[PDB]
Amino acid sequence: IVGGYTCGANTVPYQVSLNSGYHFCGGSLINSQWVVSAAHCYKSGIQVRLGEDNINVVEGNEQFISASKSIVHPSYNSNTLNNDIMLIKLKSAASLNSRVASISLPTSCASAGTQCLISGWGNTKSSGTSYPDVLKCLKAPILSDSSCKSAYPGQITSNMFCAGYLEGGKDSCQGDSGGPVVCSGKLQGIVSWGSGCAQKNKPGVYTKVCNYVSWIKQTIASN
Ligand SMILES: CCOC(=O)[C@H](CCCNC(=N)N)NC(=O)c1ccccc1
Ligand SMILES: N=C(N)NCCC[C@@H](NC(=O)c1ccccc1)C(=O)O
Ligand SMILES: NC(=[NH2+])NCCC[C@H](N)C(=O)O
Ligand SMILES: [Ca+2]
Ligand SMILES: [Cl-]
Ligand SMILES: [Cl-]
Ligand SMILES: [Cl-]
Repeated sequence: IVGGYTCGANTVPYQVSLNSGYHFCGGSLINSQWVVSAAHCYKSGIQVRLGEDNINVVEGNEQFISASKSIVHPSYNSNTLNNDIMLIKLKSAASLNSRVASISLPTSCASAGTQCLISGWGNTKSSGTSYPDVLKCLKAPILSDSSCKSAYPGQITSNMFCAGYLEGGKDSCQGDSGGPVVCSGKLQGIVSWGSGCAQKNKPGVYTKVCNYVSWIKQTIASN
């Protein structure tokens, strides 16, 4: 996250970390057993870390649970990043508390102009590399499908939306992928892609979760 702020410890209770010996992606807890992340975050033997603030220090609110299933969208395209969504089933159910909770799925697509909260342990620098210990937070509005397509001609599918600032200065970045975009109390986005971070006319591009609600519910029911 570039141009964000320190969330505060366990102030994003749905924010998880996907660890393969190290943090490489975010994810969103949507119920006791299931996480939504980005398809491009797929890898074998994922450990899910919940109740994290400082991802490099044990603070005592963590739950560490192995992924038993990692299910990439059937039409995920690694080149276009179309359908950049994955479901992870937890080997056991997370314990509900003030610090570890699910975020609700959308019932509708949110409107351009709606404010969203974007969170993660990704790069905080648009030039060079700095990884924060503690979770960073950004407030960023959904941008018009029109200004998104203007920024990324020939690249924005109906499964993608832009959020942020056409002037740049605030964005998601490398290591935020799979993390939540939460608008009007609902999970509307997954951190997917962008050209650089926080650059002018180059806002973050997010998986449009409202298109996947029926696939998510069917996957959960079957598995
Ligand atoms: C695991 C690393 O992936 C990520 O977190 C990022 C997220 C990008 C956010 N960028 C914004 N401008 N908001 N994804 C990639 O890397 C990417 C690749 C190639 C091209 C673009 C992104
Ligand atoms: N399908 C199940 N077997 N579930 C058991 C729930 C146990 C546990 N978890 C939550 O209720 C929870 C829900 C959302 C987010 C985090 C936890 C509890 O009893 O604490
Ligand atoms: N527009 C915002 N995102 N405001 C929140 C920034 C952080 C908050 N003002 C604080 O003192 O910790
Ligand atoms: Ca920790
Ligand atoms: Cl709708
Ligand atoms: Cl629009
Ligand atoms: Cl176009």
